[PDB]
Amino acid sequence: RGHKIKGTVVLMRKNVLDVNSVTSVGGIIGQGLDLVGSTLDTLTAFLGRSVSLQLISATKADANGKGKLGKATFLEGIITSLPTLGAGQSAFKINFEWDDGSGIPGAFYIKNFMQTEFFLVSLTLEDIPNHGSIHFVCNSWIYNAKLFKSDRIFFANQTYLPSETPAPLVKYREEELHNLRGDGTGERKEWERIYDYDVYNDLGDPDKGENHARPVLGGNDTFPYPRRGRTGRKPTRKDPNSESRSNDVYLPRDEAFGHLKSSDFLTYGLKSVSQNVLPLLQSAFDLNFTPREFDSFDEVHGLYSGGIKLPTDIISKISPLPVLKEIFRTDGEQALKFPPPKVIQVSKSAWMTDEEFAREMLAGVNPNLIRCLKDFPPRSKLDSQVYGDHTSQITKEHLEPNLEGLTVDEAIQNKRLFLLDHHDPIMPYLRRINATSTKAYATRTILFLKNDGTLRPLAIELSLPHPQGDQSGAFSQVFLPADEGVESSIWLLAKAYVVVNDSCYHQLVSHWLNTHAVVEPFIIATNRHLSVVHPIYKLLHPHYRDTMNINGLARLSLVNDGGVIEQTFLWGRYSVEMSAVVYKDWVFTDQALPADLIKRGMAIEDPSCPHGIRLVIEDYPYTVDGLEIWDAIKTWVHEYVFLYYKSDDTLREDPELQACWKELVEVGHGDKKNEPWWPKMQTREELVEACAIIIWTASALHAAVNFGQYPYGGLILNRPTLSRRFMPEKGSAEYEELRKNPQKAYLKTITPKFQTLIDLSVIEILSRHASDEVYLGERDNPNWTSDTRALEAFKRFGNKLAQIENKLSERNNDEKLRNRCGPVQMPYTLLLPSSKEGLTFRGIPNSISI
Ligand SMILES: [Fe+2]
Repeated sequence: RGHKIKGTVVLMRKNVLDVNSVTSVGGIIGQGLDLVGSTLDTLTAFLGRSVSLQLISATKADANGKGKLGKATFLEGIITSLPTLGAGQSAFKINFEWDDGSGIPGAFYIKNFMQTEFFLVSLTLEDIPNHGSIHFVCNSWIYNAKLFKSDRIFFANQTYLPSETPAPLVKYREEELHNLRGDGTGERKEWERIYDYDVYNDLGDPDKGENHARPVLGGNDTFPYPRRGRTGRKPTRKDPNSESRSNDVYLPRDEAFGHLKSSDFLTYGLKSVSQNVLPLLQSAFDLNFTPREFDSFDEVHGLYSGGIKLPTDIISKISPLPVLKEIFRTDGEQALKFPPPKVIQVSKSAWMTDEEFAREMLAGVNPNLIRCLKDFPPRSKLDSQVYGDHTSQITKEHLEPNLEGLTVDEAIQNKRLFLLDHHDPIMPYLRRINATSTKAYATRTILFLKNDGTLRPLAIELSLPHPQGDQSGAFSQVFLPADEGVESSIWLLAKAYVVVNDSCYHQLVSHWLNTHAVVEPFIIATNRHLSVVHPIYKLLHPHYRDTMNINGLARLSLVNDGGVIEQTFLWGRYSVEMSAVVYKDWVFTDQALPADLIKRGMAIEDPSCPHGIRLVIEDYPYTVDGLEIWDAIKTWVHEYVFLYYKSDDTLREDPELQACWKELVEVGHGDKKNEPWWPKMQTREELVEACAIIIWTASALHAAVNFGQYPYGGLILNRPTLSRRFMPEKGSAEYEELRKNPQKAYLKTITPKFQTLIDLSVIEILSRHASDEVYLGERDNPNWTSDTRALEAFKRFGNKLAQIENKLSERNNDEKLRNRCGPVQMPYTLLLPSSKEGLTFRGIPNSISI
């Protein structure tokens, strides 16, 4: 019998997801009469000769082997309500002529004949033979059909390895993969979905002047770098090897996510801080309605209570900015306020303590760098310059004080000495950096694990390049802890010089290089080579949400020439170059949490222990909490991979996975293509490991290093971003100023008031979860596969994360674990998987989304 297949299309109109139309001011969303489509009839526009869908048979082919096409059919009618219809979603009825000749639909083509694009959410088919409903999850913007050569195609729910693809769909699956790759030529346009690679030749503006030029990162041995998404803009006129600047940076269309709520448009907020808030605030300082300099610590604390008095000239141009109404507290006229950072909510002065300084290396914004000291004195990895065939100038006489009464040899034996080494990355650039307004040191800090389980800083080494040349080693000075008099003020400054090194390393390497930059080539390789239908595509896809968008924004506004990072952080104009130098030492398999802990000497392998490793510092909150989430991720990945691959041979035989990984190594991270540590993709265990590392990187690692930025460093005093003065010398006038007024001396050493305001405004956005964040584990978008085994496995994953959330909260109430809270009384909640919106100090998103 000839029968009609009943379809329901769910879509979302442009107006409901677009920044320009959704900006009134934003407060409630997910709500409304869950904007049921029908009401307010722009919906009738979709109902004529506007939108056509054409079914493609999965089980029946034409003469040349491609699935049989049905008749192009138009949207018939509006569905007013459905039990699962969401906020902003509109539903349409469409009935397809099909018969028992053309078999089971497995894909469809769609054509939009309207002027305006819409976001296609889903197709659902209610069918004909002994067959359940067929679901299609689309989540894609559909532009006008005249813009494309072949029609937009979408496949059903069914997950298929290349060998498992229904014969009539084989050519459709390969053709879309081809269309996603492009041909490597052309300027990319907004409506396109073309994924390809380019180097970082994107950040400078050499047409504006030679001092605005920035070196090309990647594709050479001096500055290797991961690739980023190809945009295809015309080169600069002055330099052929650099790409010209634009106010719009292309990314493949479905990588840019819209939002139902105005305040969830965070990249928009960030861009507005660069383009609108930064030049306008800079005008208050280039005048005098704001004094240029903080004069006291009380003046810093006033940012959070009464705020900073600005004229209403600037205030009335900054307060009605679309997304920024949430993050900028405004009393009325004479104040820009900032929310109190968690670090000072219980105690204003606890950050100054040695124990908080030390604790923040284990549970702070950059909890990833500390190493156990294996030999003494600490050595440098630098080349022919002679302090690197020499050592640190910290001596054994320096480390014998008050606490445990051990010798240095004993304390190394018993694994009680630890190092935070910031000597090598900055050293080669120090002479250049100190020729600007910045004055910095290369630092080392040695820490002792006390009997009470907490860490204590024992000595700080400050090093400068050269009395008489670089071949002459390091000029080093050593500073010891002190709690009274001028010597305590010196020690606080020594601590600030370390933290200034740490903040810059954190921003550029721990955060930017190790999450953002390193992940982007994996997104490109995945889309280029794995069909949407591939199991591993589905495993990885939630972990890529909005990453290319925030990275494109970073290229424009954050990491560009004269952008926020160069103006705010210690390394200045060398910031991104130096991160390429650090990338020379990046190894993919050491990003796995257990490998990292082992590599830094913070754990030893031990099968007697809960995660197979024994920690050397038991109360190391980042690492003990991280290991629960790492193990949950790796278990999920293993269960999932082993649903699909029957043997290692079926993995070796998979052409999509093999081409993905070959292009990842040879092109995406192509400056490291000959490194021997890359997984070969010859074994299911190597696939598990690679996939776990990408998901850990995108989710927990980025969250751990990102979401504590405002809570710890919203007080500039605790995490200063640059230094401007060398240490006061014993008989100068600066030492007397330190004696008479140490707060003023502290303040004129660290980040000035202007750059403090920029820093705070940026890290307040960076530390916020949007309302519509999708978190690790439980959360996905929809009906993403019809494989009930995968659904069950994913549910087990969600359940384990909820169990881990309870265990983690319980550790926060344990009084024996002092590193979890500190004198600052800030329970470590950074690795708690779930969160509400805002500046919470918690929540692990699936992806790098901000
Ligand atoms: Fe980020």
